[PDB]
Amino acid sequence: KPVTVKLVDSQATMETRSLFAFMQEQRRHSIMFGHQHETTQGLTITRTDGTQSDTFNAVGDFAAVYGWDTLSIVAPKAEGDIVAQVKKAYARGGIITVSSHFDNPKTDTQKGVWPVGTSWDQTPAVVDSLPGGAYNPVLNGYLDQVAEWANNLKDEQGRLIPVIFRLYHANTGSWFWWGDKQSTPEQYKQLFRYSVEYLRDVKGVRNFLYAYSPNNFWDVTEANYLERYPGDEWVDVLGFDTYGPVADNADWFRNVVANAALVARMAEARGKIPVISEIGIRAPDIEAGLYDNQWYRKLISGLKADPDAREIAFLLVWRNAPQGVPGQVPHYWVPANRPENINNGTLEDFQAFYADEFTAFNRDIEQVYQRPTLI
Ligand SMILES: *[C@H]1O[C@H](CO)[C@@H](O[C@@H]2O[C@H](CO)[C@@H](O[C@@H]3O[C@H](CO)[C@@H](O)[C@H](O)[C@@H]3O)[C@H](O)[C@@H]2O)[C@H](O)[C@@H]1F
Ligand SMILES: O=[N+]([O-])c1cccc([N+](=O)[O-])c1
Ligand code: NA
Ligand SMILES: [Zn+2]
Ligand SMILES: [Zn+2]
Repeated sequence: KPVTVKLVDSQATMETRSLFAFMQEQRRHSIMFGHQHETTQGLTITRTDGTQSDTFNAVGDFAAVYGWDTLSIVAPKAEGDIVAQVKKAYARGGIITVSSHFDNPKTDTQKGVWPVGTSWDQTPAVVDSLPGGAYNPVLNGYLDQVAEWANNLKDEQGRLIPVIFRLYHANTGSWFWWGDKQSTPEQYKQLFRYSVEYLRDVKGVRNFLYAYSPNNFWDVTEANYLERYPGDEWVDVLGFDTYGPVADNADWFRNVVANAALVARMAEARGKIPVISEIGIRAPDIEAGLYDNQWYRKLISGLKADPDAREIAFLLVWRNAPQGVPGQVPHYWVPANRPENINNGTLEDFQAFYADEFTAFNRDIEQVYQRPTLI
């Protein structure tokens, strides 16, 4: 039965429209599991060619949603090319999302002492990157590369692969150059809209859904979410990002459910897809060797009990760094099939999350891209 869909890109491909329609239906029957660098980074994988994952080694299926970043698209591509791995995910019927950790357009020639020139260079660069600003050509260069990548991202039949493109995330904090100390709300909205327009209208991208993803709010109100929201004409997917404590985390879990309930209600009202774009125990706690061996069970229990929060399409957790990060210390979110996670109880926790009938992994999602739609 054909369903009516209103996307940011009114000329989006049939498969991109189908992805939107798929999640609109699926989200009231399950929550899909997502994982950043699902088949490109893992503690237990022996090849990074797109055929293995820590998730698969833990539970016997891949994540449903595969996350990557513009760090694998825009020069200098610090995280490496991902075209092959995206194609393998798509061939398996998976869903692809890409976040944007864009370099700082005002300071990217100055790289040398981290974090200078990167997303984490807090030098405000929104005003100077919009048209009229001195560094607008630098931002355009990044968007040119994103567009070239998208416009050539084709399956084995030569049809474009849809991607959920999550732009300028975590914008209600100030650790990125597009954040809340770096821009007024209007300036941030202009950056988001300019960038979507550039991709869609100037460069002709037809295979994106656009996602907005602020941090979780502690005062959970529609008005707060709306302050930097780019608008219904500019966003397909309403998300948020949240990282919490490894211990004494009941209040934080209640806050996860509240923010999810808010985006779910807003999304129904506005014809959007609600998601949790990024969720995890905070990296510093994981890096200290700490664990919560009930974390995944608490997550799915809390979300599915709430009549609104359960309606999110997916939740995504961050990357499983194969050798950790420089203290080397651990930096991973999917419990791996290895002695450490067997002994501390985290692998059992994740297997229980997988077993839960409301979670959806890659074999649980079918005919994502062949659903008929009208505009
Ligand atoms: C949401 O929050 C996450 C948890 O705080 C953040 O994770 C970070 O992600 C970035 C991007 O993947 C990682 O940084 C990269 O690391 C690469 C390998 O070291 C390097 O090539 C890149 O240039 C970049 O530094 C980082 O270690 C961490 O995992 C993230 O912000 C996410 F959106
Ligand atoms: O800087 N980050 O990339 C980042 C990511 C996730 C969370 C937080 N945080 O809470 O400050 C920061
Ligand atoms: Na759901
Ligand atoms: Zn239904
Ligand atoms: Zn994010």
